[PDB]
Amino acid sequence: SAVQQKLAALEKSSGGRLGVALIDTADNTQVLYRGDERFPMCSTSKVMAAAAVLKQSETQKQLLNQPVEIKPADLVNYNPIAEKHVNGTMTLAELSAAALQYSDNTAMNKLIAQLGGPGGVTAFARAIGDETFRLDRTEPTLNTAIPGDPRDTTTPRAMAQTLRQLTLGHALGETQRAQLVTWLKGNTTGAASIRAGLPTSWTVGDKTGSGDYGTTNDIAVIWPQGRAPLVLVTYFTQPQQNAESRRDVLASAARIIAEGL
Repeated sequence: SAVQQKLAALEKSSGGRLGVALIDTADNTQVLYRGDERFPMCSTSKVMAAAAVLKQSETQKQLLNQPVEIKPADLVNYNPIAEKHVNGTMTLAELSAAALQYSDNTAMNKLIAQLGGPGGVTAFARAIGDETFRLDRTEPTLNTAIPGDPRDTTTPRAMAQTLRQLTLGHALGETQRAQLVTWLKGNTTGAASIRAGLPTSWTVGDKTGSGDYGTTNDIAVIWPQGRAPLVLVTYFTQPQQNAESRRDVLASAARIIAEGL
């Protein structure tokens, strides 16, 4: 296909390895590039942890209001929001918003702890039918992105199907799904990634991720006007441990996808 040829050309120009999955909810058609290869998720995994806590809140109806203590020992490498509340508390809702909209790593670790460890996040993926996702570590070591290492990876196809189920499907209850959508639409870290390759008119909710080996990721739900929504996953990683991030590759992949509508 023409889109597959342009994505291959983009990958060749970039020097790395690119993975893309698009789901068009209009006809349930899919476009895949390296769709079944594993990529390190980095912070895109935060969506699964937040969704797992939302699922718990279907039965524990005030869970999201539960205060959680932030102590100095809890702070890791990147904690833009949690730092503002050290020696105080944040609710699970506030921690979920911080993990999703600012990529706060302390917030992610608190969500992992609430779920009983990485195995609790992976279990939620299995419960909604994702047999590919695996979360093995906490922050910040889940971002090592070592070539060939299966820890903390998924495939573009699997993450696109899961993100569709969580945001447009019924894997979560109605209030929970609406909350997740609201959080994703309010992300602050995504301006230079998928969003930058799409019409300024389209509404996007996304979660970025970055890590070692120049790993640069973004997963998005896209609402074009007068048209069914799309789900787009773009993963990118590079051969040198110290490579720079390449958000422009993700923007270019989105632009190529959008050309073909």
